[PDB]
Amino acid sequence: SRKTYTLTDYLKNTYRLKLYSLRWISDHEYLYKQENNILVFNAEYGNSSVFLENSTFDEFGHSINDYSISPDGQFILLEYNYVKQWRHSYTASYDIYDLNKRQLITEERIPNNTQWVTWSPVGHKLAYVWNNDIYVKIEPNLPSYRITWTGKEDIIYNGITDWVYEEEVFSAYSALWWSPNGTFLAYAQFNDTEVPLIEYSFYSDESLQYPKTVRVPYPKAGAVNPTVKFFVVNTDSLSSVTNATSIQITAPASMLIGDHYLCDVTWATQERISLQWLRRIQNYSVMDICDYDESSGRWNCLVARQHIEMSTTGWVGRFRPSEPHFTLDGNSFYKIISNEEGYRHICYFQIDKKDCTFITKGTWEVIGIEALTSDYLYYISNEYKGMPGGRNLYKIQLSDYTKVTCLSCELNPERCQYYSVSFSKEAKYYQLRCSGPGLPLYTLHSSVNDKGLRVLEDNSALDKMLQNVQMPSKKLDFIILNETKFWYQMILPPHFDKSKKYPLLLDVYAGPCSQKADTVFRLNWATYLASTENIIVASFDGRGSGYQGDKIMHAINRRLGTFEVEDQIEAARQFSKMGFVDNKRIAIWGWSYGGYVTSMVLGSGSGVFKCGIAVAPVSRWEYYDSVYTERYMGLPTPEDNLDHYRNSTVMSRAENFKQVEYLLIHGTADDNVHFQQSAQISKALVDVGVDFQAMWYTDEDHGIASSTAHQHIYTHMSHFIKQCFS
Amino acid sequence: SRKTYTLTDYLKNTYRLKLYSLRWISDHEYLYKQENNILVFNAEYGNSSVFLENSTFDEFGHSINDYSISPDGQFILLEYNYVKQWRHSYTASYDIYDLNKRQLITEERIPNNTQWVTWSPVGHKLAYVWNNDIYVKIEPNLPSYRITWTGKEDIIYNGITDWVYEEEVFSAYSALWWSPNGTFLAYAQFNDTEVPLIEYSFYSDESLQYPKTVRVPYPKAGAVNPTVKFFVVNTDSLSSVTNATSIQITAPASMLIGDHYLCDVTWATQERISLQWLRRIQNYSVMDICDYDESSGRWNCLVARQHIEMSTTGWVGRFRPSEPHFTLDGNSFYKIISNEEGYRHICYFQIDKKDCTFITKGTWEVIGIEALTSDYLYYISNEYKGMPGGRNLYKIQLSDYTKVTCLSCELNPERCQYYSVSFSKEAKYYQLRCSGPGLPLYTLHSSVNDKGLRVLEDNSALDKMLQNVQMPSKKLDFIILNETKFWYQMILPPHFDKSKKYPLLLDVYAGPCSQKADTVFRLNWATYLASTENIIVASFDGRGSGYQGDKIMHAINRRLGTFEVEDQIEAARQFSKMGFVDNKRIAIWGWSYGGYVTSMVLGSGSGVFKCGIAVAPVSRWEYYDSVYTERYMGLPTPEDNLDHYRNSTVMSRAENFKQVEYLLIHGTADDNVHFQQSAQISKALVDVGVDFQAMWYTDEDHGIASSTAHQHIYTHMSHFIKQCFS
Ligand SMILES: *C(N)[C@@H]1CCCN1C(=O)[C@@H]1CC[C@H](COc2ccc(C(=O)O)cc2C(C)(C)C)N1
Repeated sequence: SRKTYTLTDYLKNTYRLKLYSLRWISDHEYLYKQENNILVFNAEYGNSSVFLENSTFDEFGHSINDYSISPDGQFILLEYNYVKQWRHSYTASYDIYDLNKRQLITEERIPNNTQWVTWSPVGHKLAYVWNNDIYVKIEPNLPSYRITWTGKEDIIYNGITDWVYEEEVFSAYSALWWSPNGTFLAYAQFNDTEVPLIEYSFYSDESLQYPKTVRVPYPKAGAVNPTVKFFVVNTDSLSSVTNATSIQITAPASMLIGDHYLCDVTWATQERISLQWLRRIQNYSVMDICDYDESSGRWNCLVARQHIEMSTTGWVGRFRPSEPHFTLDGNSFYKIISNEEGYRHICYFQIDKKDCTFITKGTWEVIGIEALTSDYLYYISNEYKGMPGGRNLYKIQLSDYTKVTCLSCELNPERCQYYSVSFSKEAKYYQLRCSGPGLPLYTLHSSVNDKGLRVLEDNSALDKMLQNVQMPSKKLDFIILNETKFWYQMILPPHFDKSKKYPLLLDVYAGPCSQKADTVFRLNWATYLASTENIIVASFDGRGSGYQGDKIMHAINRRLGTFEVEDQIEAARQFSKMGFVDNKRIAIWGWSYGGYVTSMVLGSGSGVFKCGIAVAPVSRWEYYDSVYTERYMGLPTPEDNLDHYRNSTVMSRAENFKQVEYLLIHGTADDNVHFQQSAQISKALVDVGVDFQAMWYTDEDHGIASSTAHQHIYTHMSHFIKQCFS
Repeated sequence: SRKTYTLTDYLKNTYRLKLYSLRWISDHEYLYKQENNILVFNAEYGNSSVFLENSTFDEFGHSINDYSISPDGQFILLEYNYVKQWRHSYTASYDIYDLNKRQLITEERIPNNTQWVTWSPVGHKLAYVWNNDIYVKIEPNLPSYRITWTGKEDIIYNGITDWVYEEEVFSAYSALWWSPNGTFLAYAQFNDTEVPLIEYSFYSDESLQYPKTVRVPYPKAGAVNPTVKFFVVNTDSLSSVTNATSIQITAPASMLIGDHYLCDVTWATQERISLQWLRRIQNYSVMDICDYDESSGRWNCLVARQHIEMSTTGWVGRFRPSEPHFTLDGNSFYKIISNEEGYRHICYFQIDKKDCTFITKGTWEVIGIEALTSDYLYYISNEYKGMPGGRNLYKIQLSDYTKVTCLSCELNPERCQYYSVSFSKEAKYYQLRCSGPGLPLYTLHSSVNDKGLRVLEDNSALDKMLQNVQMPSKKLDFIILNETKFWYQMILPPHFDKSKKYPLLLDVYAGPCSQKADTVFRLNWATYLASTENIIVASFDGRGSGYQGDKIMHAINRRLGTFEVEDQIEAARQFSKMGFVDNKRIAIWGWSYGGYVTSMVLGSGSGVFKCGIAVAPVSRWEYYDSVYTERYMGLPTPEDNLDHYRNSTVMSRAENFKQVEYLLIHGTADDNVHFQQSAQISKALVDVGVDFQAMWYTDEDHGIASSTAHQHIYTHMSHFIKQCFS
């Protein structure tokens, strides 16, 4: 009877998930965007009022892609002429609209091609980066004060991250941090002078006669890394007749002895800032807590307030050392660190005490600290039901660590096992966001008694829609391997009949600290495969996976391309013996790290898989960036880990591809996993006489996300899967 | 019964064609190489003697890939450390071995990375190019005289051609011409200073961490072209204390007025040299005949000895103006030029007479002038049987143009209809080389009475081998289109049964002045398709084809991508109505220009073809080099031919690919047809939502000729054809 979730439904997004993206502007109100206008809501009662009409900018002349209201409510930042760069970076044009006089500020406007803009935390001050230099605007209509003068494209970055810092550490283009009340503006400076450049052709539109060459400072494993410097400027000291003086915060000496990185910056108070550094060998990290010296104007980082965080089993943090959450006075803070038992939990520190006290414990982990009041600490964890793939909001009484309360567990057990949260300014209210296993559910609550105020969005519309279609179900469970249990998931075709034998597709990523087996509800390609082609799509989290402790996560330390791929093969081997799996039709595919694993698997010689697809795969670790690779592989030198760097390439397994059908895909403008990686794979396959299918995507990057390329790759991959199974 | 010509037989070359490559060292003897040693033969009797034993260089230390014996027989040039560059260019190392003293010359040796070396025509002088500069060596063991000092990589080329001159005009790296007795050394100089650079990535071996960027001066259609200068130096005036003086030969004034090219250089006598120039608009060409002035030391080119050659229907020459063949005294010459009727024939000129006299005529063409004696002129033509695809050696009495004799026609009518020839120094003897329709046959003759002396090679070995295999046959014939008849050929499966219906593959090239329909015997991929897969492989020569007069060849003037592709579609349409052709299984494929035509055809919307394969295709003429493109397309400017340049792209036809199965293939290091061309095609296909198969070959160039890549592409293409037909 009736329809199924088709490929076209996925590519054309016929069944959409409704969201409820709000933005707290205070401890009592939040702004709520809409395709037309922006409304302001009162958390307590729910009543609203238009903040600015959808018509205020009808004849602005440009297509605005984003707004940013100053903390004052007095101004609105208008963003247009958006030009995407990397995963987070982009340039655009900006105009400021005065809400008090309802006029568009025309004087001393923010230059075009601005790399980054941000209001101060409280008033309406502005800090932005242009041509790699920092500028501060005390008043929207007043001239800008140039803070830095050393900016130089591809060389010196002031206030913005270079390629690797953007992608691997801060996950942001921004490299500036305003102090709590906006008095100080802290920023980092990156020097890429000796960083090697990755070069690749960009064809551009047909009209371009000669292909251009794109080059970007990109440090590959073991190469020269960018250096970093940190500064803090007092925005209340700007003149216009004198150049602003930036106080530098150097060291630590234990870091200066060699290559290192700035990995975190968090203000503690109006005059206290914490900085976290990491050695190139991401084994050891140091936290500095620097206080402003009223009489010297300098920033002192008292050794005594330095906290060392290191690891003997691997690297520090999931992807980097976690951030600290200070108490109002800044004399103490909480932060997630690995247990003595290897599990990440919240540890309570005294800025001057060397040993911290854990306040949570157990065979589970704290995903993140969400909010801190003088009374309670709110955090997300996968403790409930001992399910590593579930997430719940908990709160712990700071005066009695024995009193912990789960705020999300029982709201709707059936429908919700995965939550994210958004607290208001003073944590007076919070919005819970349930993303599965059922349809996304957004609700509002008040912290005084954790009372449920109301449902903001329940996706009732989509719900009525999906009951007219034969949707697939999701099975979350585990299998045991050497005493240890590992979770997996399966998107089961509708009317799943354990009697019948289904072809199985193994959806894999499996990079360090990853999780592909969870309770999240998704509408993707896998949905179509199960619903329309009656294909079972499975995912498994083996050695290397995260949120299950360092014993599992650090198992692939200095040894990438080993256990995580073995466990993948093993999981599929067990699946093929389940009764409803046609072991003669088992495939595997992945993207980026998932492309690497997929290739390593297909070239393992296990014969377990018939065909596989690798999209933008890593082929050899010496080709990927230093910050990521080295974190798990160390340095590619003979004295260090060169041997394993060379033992874990995809091309060395070239010969074994004779037994499988392989589809290799890659964007030619991939700035992240360079086309080079797939170029070497295809060449190793040719040199060995192995036939395979290939597809390049001209000018597409790592996401192969343009509207047309996206539909084309999934369409192309569907034909390949259908053919390999039918 | 028994085997067939398999794909593996083609890729592994199990059935080899024997050759007989000889080299005339005089009018009576020729050298004959062998995998081991070199022998010297006496043409008159056939007796031989070893010239140099296969052991003379056992402990040389290097792998010699080629030898060159000086005209004296006194020295041997040894070539090793061969590093290929473009289609003709390459660098290598050289050593000279003295045959008189049987020693290896160790003093003043030729530098490594030498770009070009050549003995003088008579003695043992040497001229070579290193680091783009010319050097002359009067004696093998004496210091070299540097002739030029302006050489500069990618900028100034002395004695060697730049990229476009190598590929499009001289079909050689060499740009130096010794005078008949070695007294003068003429050379060209190319300046690429403002020539744009094509840039592309070269991945190299896996060990390379960062992909390198190759850039080469390459003028695309309409771009800035390289400039050229011509010089002549007297090698008998070299000192060692003074810099050699090179006399320049400039003009013509009718050429200097704008962009032009040097397209031919031919010495007439010891002191007379002829030069041919061509305007950027390859409509008009001028020939200069310059005499050495004994008392001025200069070279005078007397306007009166200038011969203009232009065309009103198209460009000049088949690919460039033909070369002249002077009479012993140099006061007259013969050269192939287009008729009043449009057919190319030999015209007799008086260096001082404005009008030449044709000595051959008819609805056929002279392919080339092979030899000239004071008595006879020997030439190759396709006159015999009125077959444009056949070739025969003829000789015409210079005293009675009415007396022409075919020297090859009746030697073996059945087996031989395609001949090439090689005369000795004074044309006392000639070697005929039959390449089809039967197995290659090499024979020797004496010019006195054109008597057949003996068979040098008859491929008797391969003959016995091929009778144990089910080989295909070749049908050469024609079809009529608008009064005019056009020839085609078909490789018919063994035991061809006109009753049965066979799938047909259209092998196409069809660039201007091409011929894919001939009587040549070939052992290639097409042989396998017909023998093993029972596929008919056809080729058709329509408008644009050569050797049939300018009315057919110039039909696509300034209009590439029109009639040559239309006729291709039309030829296939007629084939599909022949009775033994399954019109439901007709494919088309080609390489380079053939890739362009194949794409244009598949995107025509004719629906005649089910699938097609394009290898390294041109996609839009603005992306190809100027010298070639402009010769047929003019300049891509609005005032000229920009409109047709834009109407003849493959991407504009993108939408029509929905009806066909397309396989796109290209080498990423193609320096000739840049990967860019296929990158734009694939992108235009993605933007329109058309699915297709693709395959890139990392680091392979236009030939995709490495041992592994070659076998891989044909293997990959075979799977595609088999699937499209079965
Ligand atoms: C493919 N997946 C390639 C090949 C292995 C490493 N690859 C990466 O892309 C790595 C993995 C981690 C990092 C990307 O990190 C992020 C991207 C996006 C966000 C986000 O919040 O949107 C966050 C991250 C972090 C927090 C750094 C994991 N580069």
